[PDB]
Amino acid sequence: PFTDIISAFKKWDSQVGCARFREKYRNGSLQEKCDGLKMEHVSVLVKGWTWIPDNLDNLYSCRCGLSCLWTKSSVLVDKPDALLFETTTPPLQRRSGDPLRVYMDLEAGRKRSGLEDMFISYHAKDDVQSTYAGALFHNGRNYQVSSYKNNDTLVYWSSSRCLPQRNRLAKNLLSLLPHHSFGKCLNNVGGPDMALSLYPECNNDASPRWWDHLHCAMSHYKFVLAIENTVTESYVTEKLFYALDSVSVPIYFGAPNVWDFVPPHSIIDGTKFKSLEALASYVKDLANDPVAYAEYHAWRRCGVLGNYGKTRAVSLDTLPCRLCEAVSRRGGRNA
Amino acid sequence: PDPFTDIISAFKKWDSQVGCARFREKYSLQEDKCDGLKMEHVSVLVKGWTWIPDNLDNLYSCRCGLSCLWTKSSVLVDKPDALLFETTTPPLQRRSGDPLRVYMDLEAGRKRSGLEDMFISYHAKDDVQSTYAGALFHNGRNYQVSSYKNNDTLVYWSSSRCLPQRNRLAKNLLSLLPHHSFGKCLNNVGGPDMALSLYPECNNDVKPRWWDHLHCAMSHYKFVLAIENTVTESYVTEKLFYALDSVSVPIYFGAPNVWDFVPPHSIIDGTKFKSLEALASYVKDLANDPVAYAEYHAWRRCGVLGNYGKTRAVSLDTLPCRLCEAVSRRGGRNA
Ligand SMILES: *[C@@H]1O[C@H](CO)[C@@H](O)[C@H](O)[C@H]1NC(C)=O
Repeated sequence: PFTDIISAFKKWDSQVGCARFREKYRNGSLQEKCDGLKMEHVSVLVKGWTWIPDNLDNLYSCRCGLSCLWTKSSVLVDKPDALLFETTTPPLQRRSGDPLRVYMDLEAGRKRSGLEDMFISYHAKDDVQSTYAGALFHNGRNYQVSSYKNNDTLVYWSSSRCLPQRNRLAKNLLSLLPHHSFGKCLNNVGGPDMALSLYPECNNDASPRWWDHLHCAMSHYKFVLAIENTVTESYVTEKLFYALDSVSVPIYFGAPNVWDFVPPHSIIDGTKFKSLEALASYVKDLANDPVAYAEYHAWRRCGVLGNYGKTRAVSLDTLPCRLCEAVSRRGGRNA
Repeated sequence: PDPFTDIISAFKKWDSQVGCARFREKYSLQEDKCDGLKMEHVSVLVKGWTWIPDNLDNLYSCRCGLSCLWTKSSVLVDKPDALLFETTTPPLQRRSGDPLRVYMDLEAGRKRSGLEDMFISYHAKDDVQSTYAGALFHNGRNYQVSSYKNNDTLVYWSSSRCLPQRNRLAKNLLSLLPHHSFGKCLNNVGGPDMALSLYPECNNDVKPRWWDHLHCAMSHYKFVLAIENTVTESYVTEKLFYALDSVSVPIYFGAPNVWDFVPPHSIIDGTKFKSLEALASYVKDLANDPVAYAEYHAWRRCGVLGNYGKTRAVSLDTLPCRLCEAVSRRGGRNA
């Protein structure tokens, strides 16, 4: 029933070793030359948004000598090459010589507005993909990662939009695993903001906010329960990725193609078990096996990312440049 | 002779009278082959620092299929390939199999510790360059850019570490130009914290920090005075770049090779005038000529960055990837 994560890493190094890991894991769902770029500089004005962060605003330097000015200020860009509308209605029509219309929605469904020339979603088969494996949204958080895992409680969970089926699965699974549930749904920790009470070191000096201490709180738990609000192709949100960011193993119920997005041996796919009891038994055995637990961090410690590298390459953090690149290939205002 | 205040009107007048085509007709940094990469994944642990921000921490996806895990947490990286020390003393010795020792200092002088295997500075001839033209350092700021320039007051300046030569230059120049001086040195606004008194819209809605409103305040002024604390080769700091970020023309006293870093016709180099009175006369004449003033923004509006693109390409924002690539070419721990 270990609590020292670094000791577990060392024991795994002694018994298994990264060389064995690399051989055992030496054996499409993501968007992957400087010949089509018609514009050496592209400007993007974020005209409408609901959540798009200010911390995306920048004059980025992209590949192929492309410059990309992304801003919400019409003074910085008064004649943009493209307008981005995130969950906002684009113009009804586009005449040639008007800026390109870009619509963006990362919620499940790939709901195009029908008034865009380009669509941004989480899916690779749309115009520009933006995955959730990024650091720019919710930037300015607490970055502490605990060196001690909880001895009794193994599972973290937080949900505040209590959906019937998700809550049903959560109740059934959490009845078999000692857990802390900090959200409004199925709370077993008491009040509404107990995460900062148990772990005062996770407080953000700048703030509060629900996300400023999420990673730090998760880092204390060996497992994080991650259940998406919608089961559909390529819809993998921060519920998984933040756990990977916080040295915690996610127990995942979500997109069927999740293994195209995550590193090898990094998550516990709940859909791959015959029963919830078998899942809980596996989790309880992992909580008492430091070597087998550290196998789930060997992807990070040994640098075997598998498909995770490609996933983070097309996240929100790189969205401006790639969007600018596409705008450059289309001629911008001359499309 | 128009003492203009509408910056966009000046932009449109310049567009009609001058145009981007005529502008394009009229007109050291580290640049970069994917085979020397001996490591497909590199980890960097920031072991010592004084100012390096937490929000640089991320698992970056870089060029040539390289992954780069940059963090301050020994839990995220317990066996780093490289240790970074920013203005802190590295280990006295390095044995093979130890992480590479990286020392970093962006202050003028390129002063090393003598105990590093890699040196990061602002200069291109050191191991890895990090210019000041980045957006990540003070990410949490106000992004409003004023559409109105001041009619009477033409120059913004702020300095609070009063250096003799800089203060003499500032006193002589600012006696000839209507100006607002907000720092402790040569204050003419009535005391400290006066910027938020004049421009309440520049408030950052997070705890109030000193840097939250510099760009927004500068956007109200046609010109920003930027005098470096040291005149030396390639030492161009944010005193210039923030003015470029807030649509204000900087009057620059600094590095002799500054024109290798900035866009064409983007700054006023004060050393290129016979006297400070001639400089003040040129600035006063420019403040009443909206077309000639907007020529100084044509670099941004027409997407002609010149050398500015490369400068931003090697700023702090891209430092993790570039450092990781350099470590990968050297073999990391096996050097
Ligand atoms: C301010 O602008 C007004 C209107 O253009 C003008 O009459 C006045 O002379 C200006 N004052 C200064 C100090 O520039």
